Amino acid sequence: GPAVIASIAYMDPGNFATNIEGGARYGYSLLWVILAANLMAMVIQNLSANLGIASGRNLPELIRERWPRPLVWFYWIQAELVAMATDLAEFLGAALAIQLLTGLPMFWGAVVTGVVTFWLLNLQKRGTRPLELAVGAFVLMIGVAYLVQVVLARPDLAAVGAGFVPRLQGPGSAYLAVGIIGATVMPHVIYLHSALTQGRIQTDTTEEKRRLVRLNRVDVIAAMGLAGLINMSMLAVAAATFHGKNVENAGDLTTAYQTLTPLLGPAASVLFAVALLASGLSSSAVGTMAGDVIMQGFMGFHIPLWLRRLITMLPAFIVILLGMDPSSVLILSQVILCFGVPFALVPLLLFTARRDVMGALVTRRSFTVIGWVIAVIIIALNGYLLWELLGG
Ligand SMILES: CCCCCCCC/C=C/CCCCCCCC(=O)OC[C@H](O)CO
Ligand SMILES: CCCCCCCC/C=C\CCCCCCCC(=O)OC[C@H](O)CO
Ligand SMILES: CCCCCCCC/C=C\CCCCCCCC(=O)OC[C@H](O)CO
Ligand SMILES: CCCCCCCC/C=C\CCCCCCCC(=O)OC[C@H](O)CO
Ligand SMILES: CCCCCCCC/C=C\CCCCCCCC(=O)OC[C@H](O)CO
Ligand SMILES: [Cl-]
Ligand code: NA
Repeated sequence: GPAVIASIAYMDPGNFATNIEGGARYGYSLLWVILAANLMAMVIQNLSANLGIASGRNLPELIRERWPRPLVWFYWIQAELVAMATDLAEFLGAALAIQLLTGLPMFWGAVVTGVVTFWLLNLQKRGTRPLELAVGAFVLMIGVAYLVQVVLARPDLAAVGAGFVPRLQGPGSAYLAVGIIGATVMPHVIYLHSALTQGRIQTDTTEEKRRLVRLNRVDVIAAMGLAGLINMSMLAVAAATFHGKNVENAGDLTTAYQTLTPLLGPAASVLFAVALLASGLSSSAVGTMAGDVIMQGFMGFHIPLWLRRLITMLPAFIVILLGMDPSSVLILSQVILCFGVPFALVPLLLFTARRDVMGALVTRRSFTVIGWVIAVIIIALNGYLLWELLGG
């Protein structure tokens, strides 16, 4: 199931942190970012899936086989830094949820998260299917809980409507908008989606290829449509809960359960932390898997899976020992992810426009143009953020 295993990446602790902080701090004014980032991810992941189906190779493999050696090395290094920033929010997200449930310190929440992840990687595919369905049950129901709560919260509809008009509000709004974009336009999934779809054809025919393109387009847009509604609901619920009210630590993930207290009652604290834990544990295991596939595609070899798991844990323990706020680091990691998006888009936009790669499945010129517009917008947002964080 290519869409379902990677689907948890669109509901990782990074999405929780950016949705809650965005609503509590900036009200409904960033709803247009979630809508834009979700629409971009529809185009981008469609192209990524169409690359694996049409060519039979994933994006890192094609970069390795077609581009000069130093450019490939640069692309592996930046994708490796994307994998670490992706794992930091997910690993620390599960570690934070351990604290919300047991009260353990973050260091001990990370140790438990460390033991579970190490134990989770050794398991086979048949033993993880009950766990993958279980985490899907927790996260989906919490998502549906926000879809229902956004109605019951009675949000100010004048503010909700104005939030869909693209507007920024200070240098801090650009920082969180970039974090929202990276939390939905995830570069590691841009490389991963082309590998999930490679090797799903039956008789190598163009007719079988177009069919998998049609079927994937239906599944991606439907799943992205659901995740987008959940993300906007969670931000809108967080806005109706905390924005304007003078609540201490409003937007932090330790108090995010209060968004569902009128609906779930005293159970809201546990049901949010369990969903945050299942979100962080599964997406961290998926990312470690994806990080292995991406390295094998770029370099033709990999490091042992236990070594990759151990390396990506170090920035999580260091952040804990520095006393940094976990919700802050979750947001920052999503910001770093959004900076690796243009690097992923450039080969994706070039390869899906070539006939010697796609065959009869060359992307229509209009969507290639839409793809380059998306790349330019994200480059400019990353340039406006970098500029405002330096000076002026
Ligand atoms: C369904 C999930 C969609 C999520 C998309 C992003 C959030 C924007 C949606 C707002 C709908 C809220 C409707 C709640 C009712 C509107 C309030 C109203 O019209 O008056 C009711 C009155 O206050 C009672 O007495
Ligand atoms: C085809 C798949 C669906 C798209 C995938 C994402 C999932 C749903 C996203 C948004 C729902 C519609 C929200 C669009 C914004 C409606 C509010 C609006 O535009 O009117 C407000 C007015 O303009 C203020 O002045
Ligand atoms: C002035 C501020 C910027 C101005 C506005 C942004 C324009 C620059 C952004 C992208 C360039 C478009 C890249 C065009 C490269 C595609 C053409 C091409 O070479 O075809 C691809 C083929 O598939 C490969 O072999
Ligand atoms: C800036 C926000 C932009 C929002 C824009 C929303 C419209 C995108 C809707 C569906 C994705 C369409 C799929 C992307 C293009 C793939 C279809 C295609 O061209 O496929 C050709 C070939 O026949 C097969 O490989
Ligand atoms: C949701 C989209 C909002 C729409 C406004 C956003 C602006 C995006 C830029 C271009 C749109 C795509 C149109 C690209 C037209 C030039 C490329 C093209 O398609 O030329 C081939 C054509 O078939 C020869 O007849
Ligand atoms: Cl307001
Ligand atoms: Na926190």
